[PDB]
Formats: sequence, C-alpha cells, structure tokens
Amino acid sequence: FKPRNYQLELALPAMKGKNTIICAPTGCGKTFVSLLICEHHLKKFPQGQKGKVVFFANQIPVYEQQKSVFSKYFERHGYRVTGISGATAENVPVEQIVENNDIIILTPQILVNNLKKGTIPSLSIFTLMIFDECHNTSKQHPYNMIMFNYLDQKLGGSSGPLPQVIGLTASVGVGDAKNTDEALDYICKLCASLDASVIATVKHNLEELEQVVYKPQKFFRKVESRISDKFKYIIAQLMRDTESLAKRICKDLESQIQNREFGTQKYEQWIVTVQKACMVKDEESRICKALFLYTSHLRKYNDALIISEHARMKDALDYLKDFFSNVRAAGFDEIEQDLTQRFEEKLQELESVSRDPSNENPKLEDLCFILQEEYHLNPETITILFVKTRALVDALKNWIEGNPKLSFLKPGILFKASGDHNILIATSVADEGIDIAQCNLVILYEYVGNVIKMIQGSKCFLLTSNAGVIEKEQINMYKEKMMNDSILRLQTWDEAVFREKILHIQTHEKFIRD
Repeated sequence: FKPRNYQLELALPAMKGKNTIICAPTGCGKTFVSLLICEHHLKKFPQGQKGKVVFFANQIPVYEQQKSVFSKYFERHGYRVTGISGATAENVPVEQIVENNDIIILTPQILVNNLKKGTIPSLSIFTLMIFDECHNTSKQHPYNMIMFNYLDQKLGGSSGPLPQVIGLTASVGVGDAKNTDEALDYICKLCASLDASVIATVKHNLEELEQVVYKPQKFFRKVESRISDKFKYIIAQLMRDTESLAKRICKDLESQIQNREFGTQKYEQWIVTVQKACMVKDEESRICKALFLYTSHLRKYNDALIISEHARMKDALDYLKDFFSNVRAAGFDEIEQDLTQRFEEKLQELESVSRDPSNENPKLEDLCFILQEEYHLNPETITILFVKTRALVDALKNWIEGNPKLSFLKPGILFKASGDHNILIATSVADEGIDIAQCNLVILYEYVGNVIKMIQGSKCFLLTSNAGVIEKEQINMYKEKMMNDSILRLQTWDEAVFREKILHIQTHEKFIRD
C-alpha cells in the first residue's frame, strides 16, 4: 500500500508536529494518513523514550476497523497495540492498559469516565491524539469533554506536557452562519476546540485525489413551462369531452385514484385502474367496451400532453396523428369514427399553434443550450439523458436528429456498449432498485425514476420544475461555498497571527466553563 501523493501532502504539517485538522473527502484515506502520522510520530522518540498515541473513534464500525488495522501494522513493528471499547472486560482497569500499550483505539466516552474517576490523572501521558470525525468536537460531546481537560491544563499553566492533536473530518461544518464572515468565526471555534494551528486540505494533488474518489459535480437547474399553452388548452378540452361521454354511460366512474390531472403520470395510473375494471347483460357488456375505448383515447391524450410539456408541440401532435392513423388501420368502430372526427375538428388549430415560434418550449431551449455549451467544452463527451416516459424517448431523439444546432450529437435510444452514439436517451421503471450510469455527463430531464449512480470533469445536471428543491440546493451550495473560502482564507494568515485568534476564544470559553 504505497502512500498516495495527496495523502503525503495531508500528513506533512502533522509530521512537522503542528496540531492539525485534516479535511478531505470520505474514503480518500484520512485514517490511513493518521496512521502515517502515527508511524512518523513514534519513530521520533530517542532510545529509552516511548511515545503514546490514542485514536478516538466516533462509532463502533470505525473502532472495529481501526482496531484491526493499527494492530496488524504496528504489532509487527514491536509496538503494543490494543483497542478498549464500551463492551469492556470491566476487570482490568483502563490505566494499566494505557500504561501497558503504546497505541490505543478508544471510544471517547470511556476515557471521560476515567478522568473524572481520576484513574487517568492527566492527558499528558498521551503524546498523540487522533479524532476521527473531529467536527463532533463541540456542544458537550465526549471529544469536547476530553478537549476541555486538555485546555484547562494548557491554559491554567502550571502546564504539563500536552500531546499533539489530529482531527479527521470530511467537513468542518459551517453551522448557523448566514455569512462568510460568520462562517469563518464558526470554523475557528472548532479549531480552538481542537487546538489546531493548521487546517490541511489537498491543494496540489487535486487531479490524483479525484481519481481515487469519484464525485461528479452536481448542477441543479430550474425549468419553466410555457407562459401560454394553447395546445394544452385544446387537448384538455378534448379530454374533458371524452370523459363527459364516459361519465354519462357509467353513473359512478369513481376508481381508487384521486385528483387526476391531465398530463400527469398519475392520470396514467387512473386510466390503468379503470381499464382493469373493464377487463373483468348487453348493456353491461356494451358499456364496458365503450369505457375501454374512451380510457384508451384518454391515455393517448395524456401521453401527448406529457410530450408537449417536455418536448415540442410538434412531437406531441405527431404522436397523436399516428395513433389516429393507427385507429383507422383497424376496422373502424362507429365510436372511433366519432372520437377521430372530434380530433379532426381541432387539428387545423393545433397545427397553427404548433407552428408558432413563440409557442416553443422553454425547457427544450434550456436543455439544448446546456448540451451546446458542454459539448463545446468537451467534444469527447458521452451523455445519458433520463426522461419521464417512453414516448418522450422517441420525441427527444427525433428532436435532436432534426435540430441543426445539435448536429454534433448522434442520438441513441437506451457501458459503453455502443461507441458510435455520443448521447443516449433513456427512461426507467420507478422502483426501490437503483439504475447505474457510466458516462461523462448525466442529464435528469424532469426525471422522477429510481435514483441513479454515476461510475467511472464529469457532471450531472438535474432539471426540475420544483422551486423547493432548487432553493434547498442553492442554500447547500452556498454553505459549501462559504466553507471553502473561509478555509482558503485561513490558510493565508501566518501561524503567529492565527495562533493569537485561537487563544482568545479558548480563554473566553474557559471562563464561561469556569
């Protein structure tokens, strides 16, 4: 297990002996870095001198894993490594064990009990302390409980030798701060808590790190419906009429699905239920046939409304034309003739509103521009496009093929199985099961399907009509943003000015504690 460059970059300040917070992505080897720090530390002591290191785990699985890892690596090197946990043997008191072993894995609460008990008189016996998930060091957490003791001795000095402190965290957090400046102060509060003079992030080996941990940056984009949608207006009336016919012959149409809206997949479910009921005397038989015919047409309208919503009206209108060409292929019902003629009356108008340039879908214009922009950056890009329905898969594919501004794309329905298509349009079943995506770019086009996972500059675009989710992500990105900058700005300060700022807070925090 060769150390990665970014890992060595993180370890260095700690190896040079500064109290450090190591802030890096989950799964990038932060604990492994603490191990490198542990190894470097224990070698520093001259003959007849032993170091003593404590590792703090926040949860039992981390404790178990680190207990195994540290013992295997270090018992070989002649050090005595033990892990002591809540499920203690309860017979051997902890101090004998801390005296007996050079390296200890510790759930933080066990130590706290012993300090109050006085079995462990001081924190001085440790030479190195490591806090996994060190962001927890606040608000009367055991970490903080431990760190207070550290601080009292240091500040009320009268100070014995104190151990180096290392904190591991994926995120320092930013708390309640509504401002970058407020955000900075919070971060310093944590730094004061862990007596850290250095925050270590990977600046130099960002490229290498990104290979080890695979995160494609997520982009959330609001999308808007047409201000004026006459196409929806016309179709809904057709749907209203067809329902009115269906309602007349069946007194109690209401069937287990509520508040169906035109153009919704929920409406699709309602249709299916009603058809199911039909699948189950002349009059009873005749009515069953009529409903089935109606719901079948209502379903087609509903499909067309959904196409119109996320693609061109032309795509939606075309979809209706084929169906109504398809109905003619079969022997013409007397009823189908009527339904077909009712559609034919409104057609000329539908064509008119469909041709209008001003009637164009905003959502399509947004999608198009993102594709243009991204493929401009990287022609090599391969994209998977997730859409609401199968009918939409066909609409969007036709749209890309006929769009001269999207000539660079060659659309394919449905990795990589196929090299020749650089974009693929797909839709998937809504399940508890999750789909997996292997591509540079993922676009979620109003997609409510079961969640997606991305697999080896990659990005995912989430386009939604929901204001609430967009607002939430905007807050999150802001908070992230606040955190990095403040972190970046803190690294700017000299350690001497920085140390000053940290001391003041510990001093103030010690008195309120007093």
